[PDB]
Amino acid sequence: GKLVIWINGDKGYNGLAEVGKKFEKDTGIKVTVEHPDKLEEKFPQVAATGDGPDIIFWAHDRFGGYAQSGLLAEITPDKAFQDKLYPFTWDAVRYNGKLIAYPIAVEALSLIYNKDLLPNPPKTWEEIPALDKELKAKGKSALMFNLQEPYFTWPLIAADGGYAFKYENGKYDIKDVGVDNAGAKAGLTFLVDLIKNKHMNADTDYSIAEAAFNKGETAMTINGPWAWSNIDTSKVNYGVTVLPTFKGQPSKPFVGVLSAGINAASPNKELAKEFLENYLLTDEGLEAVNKDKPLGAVALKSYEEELAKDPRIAATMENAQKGEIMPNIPQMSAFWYAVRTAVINAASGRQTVDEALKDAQTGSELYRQSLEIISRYLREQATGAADTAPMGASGATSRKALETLRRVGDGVQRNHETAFQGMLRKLDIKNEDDVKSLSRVMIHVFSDGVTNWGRIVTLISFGAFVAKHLKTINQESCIEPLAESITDVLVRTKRDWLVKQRGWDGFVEFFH
Ligand SMILES: OC[C@H]1O[C@H](O[C@H]2[C@H](O)[C@@H](O)[C@@H](O)O[C@@H]2CO)[C@H](O)[C@@H](O)[C@@H]1O
Repeated sequence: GKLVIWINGDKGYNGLAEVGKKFEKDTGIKVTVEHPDKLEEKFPQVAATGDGPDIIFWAHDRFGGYAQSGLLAEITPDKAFQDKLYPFTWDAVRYNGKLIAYPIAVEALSLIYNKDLLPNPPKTWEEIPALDKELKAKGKSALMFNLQEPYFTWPLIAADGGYAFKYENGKYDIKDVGVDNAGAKAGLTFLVDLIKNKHMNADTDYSIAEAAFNKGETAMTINGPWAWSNIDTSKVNYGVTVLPTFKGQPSKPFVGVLSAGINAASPNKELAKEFLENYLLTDEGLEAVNKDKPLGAVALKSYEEELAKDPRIAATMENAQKGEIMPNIPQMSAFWYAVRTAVINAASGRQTVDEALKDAQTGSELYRQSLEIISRYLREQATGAADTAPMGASGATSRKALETLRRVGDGVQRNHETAFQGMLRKLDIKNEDDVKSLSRVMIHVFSDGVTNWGRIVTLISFGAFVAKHLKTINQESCIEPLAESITDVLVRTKRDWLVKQRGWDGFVEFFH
């Protein structure tokens, strides 16, 4: 047995390695803390084939997409163990009724300022530009933060009223997507104004900013608790405080809760359980990681009660209280691409903020209408009857793509019925992981091949043959998770092709 733990390079990995070394001394078992590049991207590729780490570490927002793929194993955390962590932290790691990952710590962006340069932090975002005038006079910069990640810019975009998905009575509504509304256009406009008014360069990354503030070159930065240790080490006189206001209202950061999930493919499930509950999630386990790089408002009540007495944590918690817990819906991986692209094209000057935000909002519309078209076809091909409920935006286009899918998709199923049958029988998809396995196989078979409407219809028709065969054994709960993945490989990995082919209109045009 062994334990391979993947965790982001910005988190305390040497501290976690000390926790695994402490576990190593009591079990023999080697714990290996690797911190790979583009972790949120690499984990899904490897763990789909069943080649990942035993324990994965990321903010909860990506775990809901991992669970739909079946890249995660369900955790069995005893009734007594759950009472040791905060109820809201367990809620962040709950997907479709099931706890999929372990809550570690609540993370939220706070404003970090140098007390020597600024005796006080500015109450508003609108007073940061004129501060730069008086700070440049002394050879300095007023504010520098990561402009590459939309996580760092979201609190300004969300302050006046921008949002990912609205929380309609215990659920997210993918029809109500506010990345285009006036509050987002106003927030992002102020950021673009700072680059137009030379107050900020539209190329500052995590390292540029961490160097600048910690060297004493910039007056304030934006960051999470993980960055505290490097400021502490730089000996800079700093204060962590509430984020400034935009247009009178607070900056609402997206609030992530660092989670610890176990690969479903992994053969060290019970080993990861003892490691996570009995070793890591204890005051001494979290104090070891926290000593390397601060976690934030930790899930563990025992250690959080102590940690609460730190005004840096109180600022973090007040900022978390003024922001929102990020959704864990599968669309989130795709949502972030759309939004990173928008923040990067607005700052880079490649686009107007109305355009950059539109192509981003449009990206969610392609995801919604696509999940609607695909799932409708697939569900009606198992029941044998149409759904009569409305579809919203681009309704007549989605209506025609369905009557186009029924004609062309049933032609593919008919003309290739002999072949589809052999493929479905040569797989023995009996249980849910076997079905989710297929989801990934067709996802990568289509992708590692040419992108055209022919192959799209083929991939969807096979999905409808599968939806018919799922129904046969009553475990037809995988139809929508299958329909949402075919949407993902399409609007996520082939976004540009679909947009170049005039969306679903080009498909209805294609076959006539
Ligand atoms: O910026 C988009 C990005 O935001 C979040 O990632 C944060 C993460 O939560 C922090 O712990 C830290 O690692 O910084 C990241 C931003 O660089 C989402 O979790 C992530 O999925 C998303 O792509």
